Amino acid sequence: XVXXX
Repeated sequence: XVXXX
């Protein structure tokens, strides 16, 4: 967290 957490 869409950084890819």
